Amino acid sequence: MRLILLGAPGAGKGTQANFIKEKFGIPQISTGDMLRAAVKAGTPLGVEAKTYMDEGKLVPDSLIIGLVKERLKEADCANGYLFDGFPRTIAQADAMKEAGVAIDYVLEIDVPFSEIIERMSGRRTHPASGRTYHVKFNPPKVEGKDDVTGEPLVQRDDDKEETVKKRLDVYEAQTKPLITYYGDWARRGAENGLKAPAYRKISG
Repeated sequence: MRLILLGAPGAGKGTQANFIKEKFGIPQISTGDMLRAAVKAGTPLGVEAKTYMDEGKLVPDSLIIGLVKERLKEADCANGYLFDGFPRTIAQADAMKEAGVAIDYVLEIDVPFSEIIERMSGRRTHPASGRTYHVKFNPPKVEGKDDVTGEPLVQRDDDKEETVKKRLDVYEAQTKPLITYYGDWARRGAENGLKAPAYRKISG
């Protein structure tokens, strides 16, 4: 199993990642973890990456991909691997191809945006007790009040409908080019000696 896993924020990718990695005994690979491990281990690419990070600068694609190639050489990738939230751009996708990183499937977690927005933004809590409510699925008996105490209910700023929608929009514009990139390649055939990954919407 050699996988890219794509999922919108709030779509529950983290737990699905965990399910998939457990089932095939393949490691979850993300750029954050790769950078930190490489930096901590004083690897040559890690020291180089740190020169950018110390300065609040973008670590360049050339370097991330270099960390990827070393990462995939490790023992734990012998049965395969799961990219979580990488690639993010078509140039990264294309760098991975040109670097010879094999990918069998692009799996896109399938959970409609309206369900995500609905799920998160209707949430309310009573902070003193931790009691939760949902404006739709578990409404308080009196709007904006805790059933037990009568005290005010709150909504997290991160959960506000338009904050959530803005996160999905960004994800969407990041992800669509990646799906197109891989779909077009799969219709063209093998490149750099690699087959395009097969696209699956998994719901799943």
